[PDB]
Amino acid sequence: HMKKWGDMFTWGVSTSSYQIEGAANQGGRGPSIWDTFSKIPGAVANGDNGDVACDHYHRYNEDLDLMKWLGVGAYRFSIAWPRVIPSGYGALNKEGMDFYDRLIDGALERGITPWPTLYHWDLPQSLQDKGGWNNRDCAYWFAEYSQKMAEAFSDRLKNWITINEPFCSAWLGHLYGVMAPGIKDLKTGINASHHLLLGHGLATKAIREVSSELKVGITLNFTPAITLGESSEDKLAVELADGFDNRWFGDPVFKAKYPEDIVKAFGKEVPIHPGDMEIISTPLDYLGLNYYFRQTVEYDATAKPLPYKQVTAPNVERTGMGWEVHAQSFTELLERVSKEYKPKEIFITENGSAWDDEVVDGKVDDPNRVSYLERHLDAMFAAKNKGVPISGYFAWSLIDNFEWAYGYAKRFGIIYVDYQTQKRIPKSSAYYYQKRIKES
Amino acid sequence: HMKKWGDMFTWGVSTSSYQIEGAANQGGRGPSIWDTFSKIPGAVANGDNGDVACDHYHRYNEDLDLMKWLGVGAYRFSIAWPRVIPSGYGALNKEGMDFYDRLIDGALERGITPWPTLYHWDLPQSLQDKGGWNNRDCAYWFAEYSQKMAEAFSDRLKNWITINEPFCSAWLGHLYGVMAPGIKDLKTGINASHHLLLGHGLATKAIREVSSELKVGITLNFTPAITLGESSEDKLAVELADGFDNRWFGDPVFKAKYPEDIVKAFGKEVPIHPGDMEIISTPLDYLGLNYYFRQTVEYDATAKPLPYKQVTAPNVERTGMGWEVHAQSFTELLERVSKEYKPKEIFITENGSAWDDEVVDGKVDDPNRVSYLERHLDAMFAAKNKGVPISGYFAWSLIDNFEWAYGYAKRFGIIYVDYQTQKRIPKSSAYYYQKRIKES
Amino acid sequence: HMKKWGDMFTWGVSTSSYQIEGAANQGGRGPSIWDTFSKIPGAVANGDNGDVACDHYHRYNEDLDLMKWLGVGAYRFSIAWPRVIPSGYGALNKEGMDFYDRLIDGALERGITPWPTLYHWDLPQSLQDKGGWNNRDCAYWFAEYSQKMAEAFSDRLKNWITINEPFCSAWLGHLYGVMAPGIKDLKTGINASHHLLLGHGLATKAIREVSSELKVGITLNFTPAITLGESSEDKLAVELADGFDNRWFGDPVFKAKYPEDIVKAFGKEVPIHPGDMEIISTPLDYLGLNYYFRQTVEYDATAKPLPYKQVTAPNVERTGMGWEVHAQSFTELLERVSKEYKPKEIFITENGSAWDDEVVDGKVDDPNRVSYLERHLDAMFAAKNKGVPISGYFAWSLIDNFEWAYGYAKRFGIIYVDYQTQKRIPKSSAYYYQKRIKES
Ligand SMILES: OC[C@H]1NC[C@H](O)[C@@H](O)[C@@H]1O
Ligand SMILES: OC[C@H]1NC[C@H](O)[C@@H](O)[C@@H]1O
Ligand SMILES: OC[C@H]1NC[C@H](O)[C@@H](O)[C@@H]1O
Repeated sequence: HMKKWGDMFTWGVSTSSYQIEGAANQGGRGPSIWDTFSKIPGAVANGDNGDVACDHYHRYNEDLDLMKWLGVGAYRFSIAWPRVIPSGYGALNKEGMDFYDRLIDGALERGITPWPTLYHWDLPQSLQDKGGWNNRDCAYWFAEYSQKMAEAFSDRLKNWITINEPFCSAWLGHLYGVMAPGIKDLKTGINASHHLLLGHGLATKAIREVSSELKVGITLNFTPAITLGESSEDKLAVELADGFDNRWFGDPVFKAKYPEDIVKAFGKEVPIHPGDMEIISTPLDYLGLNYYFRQTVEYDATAKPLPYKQVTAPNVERTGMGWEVHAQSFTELLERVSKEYKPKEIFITENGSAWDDEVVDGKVDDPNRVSYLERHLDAMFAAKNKGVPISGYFAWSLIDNFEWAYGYAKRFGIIYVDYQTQKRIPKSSAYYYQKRIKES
Repeated sequence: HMKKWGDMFTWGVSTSSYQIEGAANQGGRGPSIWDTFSKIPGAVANGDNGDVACDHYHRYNEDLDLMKWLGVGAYRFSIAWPRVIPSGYGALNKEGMDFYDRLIDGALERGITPWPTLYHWDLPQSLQDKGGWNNRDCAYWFAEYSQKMAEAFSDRLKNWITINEPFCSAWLGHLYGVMAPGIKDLKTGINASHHLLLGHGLATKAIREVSSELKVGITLNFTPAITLGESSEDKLAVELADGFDNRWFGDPVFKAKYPEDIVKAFGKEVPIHPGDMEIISTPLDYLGLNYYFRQTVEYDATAKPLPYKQVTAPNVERTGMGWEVHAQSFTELLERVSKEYKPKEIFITENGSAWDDEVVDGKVDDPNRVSYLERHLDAMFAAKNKGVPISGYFAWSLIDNFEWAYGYAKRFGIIYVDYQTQKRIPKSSAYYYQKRIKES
Repeated sequence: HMKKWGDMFTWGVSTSSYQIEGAANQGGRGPSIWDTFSKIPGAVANGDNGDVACDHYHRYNEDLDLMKWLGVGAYRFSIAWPRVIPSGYGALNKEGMDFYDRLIDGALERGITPWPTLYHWDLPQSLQDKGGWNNRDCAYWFAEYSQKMAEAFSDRLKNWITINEPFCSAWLGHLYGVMAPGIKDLKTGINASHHLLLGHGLATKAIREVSSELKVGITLNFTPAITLGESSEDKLAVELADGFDNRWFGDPVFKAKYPEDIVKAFGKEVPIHPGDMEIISTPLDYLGLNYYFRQTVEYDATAKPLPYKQVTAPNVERTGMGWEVHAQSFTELLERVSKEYKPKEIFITENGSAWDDEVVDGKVDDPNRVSYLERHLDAMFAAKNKGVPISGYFAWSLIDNFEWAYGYAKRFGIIYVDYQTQKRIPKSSAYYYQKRIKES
């Protein structure tokens, strides 16, 4: 499983539209559910929103220059659906499409392959007003949007990702209400999860109809579950958390079914129509895998919707998010996914870490982020050397940005953003990543 | 046979002088046999000629910049003998030599290693008027020209190629008359083949006399032969086609003899003088291998000079040239050459494909050329992983150019040339090649 | 030993402060022992000195541009102790610190990792006036200087080297008197060797106290010894020369003891205080290995301090220094060092060769330097493929420079320096090294 001649590996960085673009009410853009959600008192730390963010809508040439300087071969970005179709379905916003044309063409001029993500959580509010992902029609609206983007951009862009982290859009957005649109209802979360996955499948078929050379995948985040206890009920807690976070989304895509143990525990029906599971399980060219941390759980008969709770394990390394740092879990997750779901290949579409950064003498020295990055790259390559088909790695993120309900206080960039001036300052982790790209 | 530490691989692009330079009657250049041949009604499609071509004589800085942008480490180009010695033998044209000085120095400033080919078919007409390659003296004229080029440029240029594709210069130029100088006579083709190969050997010795650190090879195109029939006579047809196309030129270089079955079938004498076969078979640092397609043949008792004919096999993928696409033959050819001729190392000095390209919105999306390139690189690395010493790959061609008797209608570039404006437009295949160079 | 996914390799070039900087009495710099030594007639060939050298203090941006052009990932340089602390201990010289800040920041802007060496022989004369390395306090002065440099620069610089080639500073500087400070006394050489090594250990501990992520090593030159004789006394000569050159410095660092056979043969006491050997042998992240040549010796009962003499072996290839070229010794040395001393990893911090160069038509063609470089890189990778953990290679040197007692007459650069104009001219070896960096 050692390197052989001709083998390739792609190095990238990742962002998303609402987190960096700004220009939220400029260039014809319509509001997203995160514009609305960010206006709710208490929804986002410090009352932050994405109105300006990193002003990447105006500063994209600088950010593209930083990518070329890093030496990445690829740039994972998302298209803001409400920027290009403000009404969700209907007329294209030519000014919005022109922005992505300039972004794409600028990347290609610099030798960077853009990897578009079609849905990274910024659903048009116009479609939320019709029920959003609770409405089955939203899967079809998404597929039509996806087709239009492929028709516009696939002459240049050959590697597509449909949706990003349906776990967050479905469960965090519709069951726990801590992400847009902020709904708290199990049935709604179930419906949303099915329509996100159906949208993925319909969009995949729509993209392939544009051209047979195009590649398509989905990005799923996986959160491996462990328990500190030995009781059978604590082992059940691990099984339930794994089903809720991981198998609920992986099983439809790769096995054409929902995990029966979770379906039974929910006691609700997934709104599956004829043809849905064939569409959701349509073959993919790759899995986009997001990994950051493992969760520690224990049984809790009182917890809902499933009888387990999170545990904060003692004496473990944690990031500024409070997330456990455990790179060995990354290796084991990659091996598990390859055996369980057998994706043709895997791209790490996100991995990274957030820490308290300080600017000293105009510079940012972030050794904790360097250490996380080094150890997780090592863990990834450990899996690749065992035969897991990992074809590339995208660092989350190129720049500090709007970290959803945490706002701007949580910095994931390898490049620092001073939001007072929009100055970009490469951190120590940027120089480390630059070296790794060149010298591997 | 996997990668080991220290192993190297060279990525390049290839062109030739008459096909790109233009400035055919500028800078003191004298006419070549292709200037003459292109003036004959019916000799070249659409009446095309190389008077202007890609105007690389003036635009070489842009083309070198495109090479740096692609990331190639090497540039295979040819020196126009009639630009540097218009009378074929005698005085150097200082203006022509200064052009190659500027080209070479510009490549080196950009980190690109130029690989000069001394003869890529543009014999000075002054020498054709004395018999060209039919005249034994032409081997010596070529060797003197080669010595002068090494004396001028080998302070910088360490890797030389003498001649390119003697199959074309000898048989297509002097037996079939479809390439310059347009002669149609078997004995003349035999004489030309021997004097091309003798010129190669004399030039190799002359270059090594300039400096012992210099490396020298020859570029041969090989066209593997198959048959769809099972008869013994169709198997004989394969042997005859292989002998005519491949062994006629490979056997003198690597085995110091002409293939006896073809000599006997011709019924003519090769004009071999004392010392010739030792000179032709002088040890080489590498073979430059050109590969594009395999030929399908069958026996034909009426055919001349040998009793076989070409067959257009049914239901196979073909390029815009009508050439079969069969990358597995590339792997098998590389393995066979390594066993049969055992060159110290192999450089793919040409491989590529031509398709009808369309400019849409100022861009050129050429998925069929991308696919050919991907599959032939895969096939080449398959041979390298079996132990074949392939040390580099040069894509034919950087830019669309004058495709000999096909004229400009046949486009081999990974960069499109709009001949009305001389604009260069990178095709999808350019972005693919750029990625492969970086990420392998 | 199987190249695997994730393995890295660092390509660099090396210089040192006194050899390139110039500006010896500018920018607040205080004199070093080499400023003083170079003023003594007969100490340096042609009366050369480092007053101007390559004027890199003023031309560093040009030199950094040349490094970026070569494509190196790393730049090994030394900090001039008397430029940053002119009195050796005490006040920092802000102008000197600012120079290294600009150098470091310029390298990082270009994607180059600076590798600082803290002591490359330019001891402040103010400290020599107090006994220099003969004075135990010099080990502590060095450690305090090292701590201040890490405090200033380790926000950016993570890989440190303490001292370079104590063989030269101790034996050539204090026993043979052919390098600064020009002393000729065995006991002084022994004292100096101990305080250099103690300084290394104290500085390593001081650097690690600044930040636990910092890496530290030492650079040792090793000169493998052979004999042409078969007698038992000539085999003893090999053991003595190996002990004098190599084990005297390697054994303290990696085995916490001085080689007992050499201690006995000297018959002198090393000024070891309790605790010193634990300090000297403090664990290192890597060994910086310098290799240029092997020595041939024979027994000589009359020789001092040890009964052997150098032999000039007949009929071997030699550089312009008179040094034997024998790349196989490099492979065997790397294997031996890894087996006997087991450094966690090895960086080749210096290897290279000097030849008489000639400028012809504004260019420098140096095939003998190319050949040495090619063969020693091959020999290094042979050791890596046997499992030796060689993580990078730094060519000595980026530019021609002041070759100590040989002056400017001995040119080690892959880039030529015309000292009349300070023009930099890349040699053939620069283009070769550029290719190796890209294509390996
Ligand atoms: O939480 C960090 C990172 N993980 C997942 C999301 O895709 C991304 O937008 C977010 O910023
Ligand atoms: O036919 C394509 C290509 N192959 C052979 C020749 O070397 C080159 O000049 C030509 O353009
Ligand atoms: O002698 C060549 C080279 N060897 C070792 C020294 O570190 C360096 O300064 C010197 O120039």
